[PDB]
Amino acid sequence: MDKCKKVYENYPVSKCQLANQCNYDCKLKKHARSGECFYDEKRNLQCICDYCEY
Repeated sequence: MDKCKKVYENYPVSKCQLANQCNYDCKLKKHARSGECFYDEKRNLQCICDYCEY
């Protein structure tokens, strides 16, 4: 379900504990439109940036 949603590579995932932090870093640093932390198929938390949805 790709191309809109990209993984923030090398993101320190402790920061997913901070409210809105992945969102914030995705917008300001990756110049994406939003971001949220999700678990991947290896059951690891990831910050995922979204360059389409706000």
